[PDB]
Amino acid sequence: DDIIKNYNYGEINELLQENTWENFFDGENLELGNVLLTGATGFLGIHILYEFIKSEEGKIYCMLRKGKFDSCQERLIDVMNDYFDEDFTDLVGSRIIPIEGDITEIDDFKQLEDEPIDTVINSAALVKHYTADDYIFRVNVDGVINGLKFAQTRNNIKYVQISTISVLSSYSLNEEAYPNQEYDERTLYYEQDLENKYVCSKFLAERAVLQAATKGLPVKIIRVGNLMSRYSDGVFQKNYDTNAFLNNIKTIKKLGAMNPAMASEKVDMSQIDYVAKGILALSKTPEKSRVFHCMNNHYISHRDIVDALNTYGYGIEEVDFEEFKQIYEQNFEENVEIEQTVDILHSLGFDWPEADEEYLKRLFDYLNKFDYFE
Repeated sequence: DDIIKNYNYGEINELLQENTWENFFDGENLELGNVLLTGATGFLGIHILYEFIKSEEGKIYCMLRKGKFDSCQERLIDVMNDYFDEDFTDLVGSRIIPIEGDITEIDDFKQLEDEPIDTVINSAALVKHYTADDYIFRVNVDGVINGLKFAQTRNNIKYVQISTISVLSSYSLNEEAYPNQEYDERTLYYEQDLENKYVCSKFLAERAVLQAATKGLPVKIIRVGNLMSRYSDGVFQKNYDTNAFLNNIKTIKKLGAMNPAMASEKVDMSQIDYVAKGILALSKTPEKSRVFHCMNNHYISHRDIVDALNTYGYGIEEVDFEEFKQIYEQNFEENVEIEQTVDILHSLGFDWPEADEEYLKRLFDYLNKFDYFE
């Protein structure tokens, strides 16, 4: 908190104060043009890629490492095949340009100097809530700084950072210095809890991005939440077992029950295909529209989730604090406001589908092909 607190946020906050409905409604929109996509092999990135191809006209440059594969072109085609039935190889080389590189190497952007990019969408990130080393800050902060530096070699390149609602992490740890504190799309710093490495890293990427805006860079920060399976067909991420949220669902299923604090917990189910649609729509908003809370606003409860699980016959029951506390041993967020983004998204013809029972069954059906609940 040396690097965090020893920082004058006055300029940043003055920008954030332009991020109002009046300034969206009266502002002049931006065009996507050609996109440079980082993170194109991840769960969110590969769906941004899909939506771009399905509903925008430009090219999209995908920075990735060849890895074990022969060419980075072949790696990308393997990932798209893994996620979509459509074959997309015909577009590779014309609309999808694969690019060998890693956002932690500033030199890996130099090859893009002569290409016509208008927009950088940075969805590459290391999301590991517990890590014992500092490589998370290479990917999440330094990879952002490297992209911002690429964007600043020009005057016509937007930078769109994919951030996390979790930067609004807690009540203030200094209510005295932050009275009447709001938690919305005009908030970045209010001495919240930043002890967690992942949250601290995304916080420092946002601060870097908004700092670049004070120097003239057109930027957007899109805070996403609980990234869940596609709405169209319930397909989840290829590494299905790293998700803590669904892991707790799997514990409650194996324990056979949950206390009513668990049943009452409300969550967003931001369906990954709709997160991608939303990222591409908010990228066209006027320049003073800089920060967005892009998450399904129709929260559901764990009562709703287990209700859908119980259609499989798991008989998960809601016990009491005592009853539950016995079956185990045998083995602020409401304050966070997202209404301004919901309004902007609505005006752009975007409405979050409800995480209803039929969608939860689509989601659980896919998980069950991996015997996730067996």
